[PDB]
Amino acid sequence: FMEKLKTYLELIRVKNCITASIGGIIGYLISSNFEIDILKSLLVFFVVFFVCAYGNVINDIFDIEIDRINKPSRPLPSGKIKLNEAKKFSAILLILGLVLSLFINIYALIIAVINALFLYLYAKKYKKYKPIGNFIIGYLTGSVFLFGGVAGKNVMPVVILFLCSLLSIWGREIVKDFEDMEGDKKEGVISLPIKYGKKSLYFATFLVVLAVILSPLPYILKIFGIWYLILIAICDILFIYAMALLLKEPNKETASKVSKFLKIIMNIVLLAFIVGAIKL
Ligand SMILES: CCCCCCCC/C=C/CCCCCCCCOC(=O)[C@H](O)CO
Ligand SMILES: CCCCCCCC/C=C\CCCCCCCCOC(=O)[C@H](O)CO
Ligand SMILES: CCCCCCCC/C=C\CCCCCCCCOC(=O)[C@H](O)CO
Ligand code: DMA
Ligand code: DMA
Ligand SMILES: [Mg+2]
Repeated sequence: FMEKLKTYLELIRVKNCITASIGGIIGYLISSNFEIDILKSLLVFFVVFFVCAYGNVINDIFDIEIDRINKPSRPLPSGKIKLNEAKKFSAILLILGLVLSLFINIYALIIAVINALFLYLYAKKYKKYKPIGNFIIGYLTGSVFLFGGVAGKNVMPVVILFLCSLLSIWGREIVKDFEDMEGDKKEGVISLPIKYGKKSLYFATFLVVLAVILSPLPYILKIFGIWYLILIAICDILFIYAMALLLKEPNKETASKVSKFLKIIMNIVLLAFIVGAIKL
């Protein structure tokens, strides 16, 4: 049972879940202004943990045949865990997450249910269909924060963080798809750069631009101060510059570089929200 527990932790991808759970705490810290309550923290950490665990397991169930070719070392294609054992496990992880979220509030259950439907549908069909998949990737990453946010007293700064993450991650996903265009085409993957070419990069720019318009709101609404405003300013200008370069040079090389830059900037924006939250 020492080896079996290691196999079940490999199936859920325990590192990815803890990463998502920390994201959920981050959101709760901002919302409560670091005035953290241990009982609410334990609910937030584990609801995100089990909803994330369910998603990773449901992903492996629908990918058992695909994984048999690419990376057969995974728990399901290697035969370490039976398909039925995985299906019963994902059901248990799901009930745990949903029942636990009832003890937070109505908003937490709504996010829990919406995440659960998106995770199942993404694993089932929207992983291959990027126009909807790119939205899902954006929404789910942002929802992690919003989940911790709805548990705290001031959700407004976490609402802006969720909206900005969704828009910028969705945009960056189309940018990644423009770089992976040649590979995706010879795999039966439908994406905006495959259907529209360079035109899609204007929609990726639009999503980044809309995120930039919403970014000074915690300052304007008198929630966050000067350090947020300065960190956001550098990042907003760098975002508009990054997309401007890609629109001027719409190639695989530039798309690859802009994709790396946007990930760094997104991490500084997260730091700016944490820094802004330190109001004590
Ligand atoms: C990351 C790069 C950006 C550069 C950082 C810019 C931040 C500037 C912040 C200004 C506020 C000053 C806080 C320091 C108070 C310490 C002296 C207070 O005196 C003391 O040490 C007392 O004994 C404490 O009780
Ligand atoms: C591989 C080393 C890991 C050891 C973990 C350290 C434990 C420290 C804290 C308490 C353990 C959790 C509570 C016990 C749950 C089930 C006990 C019921 O007992 C058992 O699980 C059976 O005795 C197993 O045969
Ligand atoms: C590859 C992506 C990495 C970029 C991320 C930028 C982080 C933005 C946050 C603020 C940095 C604080 C400024 C202090 C550095 C000194 C300026 C020295 O800098 C300058 O004046 C010239 O830029 C030097 O060439
Ligand atoms: C960030 C994101 C899009 C979450 C979906 O989880 P997944 O099951 O697709 O993730 P992974 O491929 O890491 O198992
Ligand atoms: C404001 C903002 C975009 C938040 C941070 O996102 P992240 O660090 O989770 O981004 P990713 O992991 O998708 O690069
Ligand atoms: Mg991502």
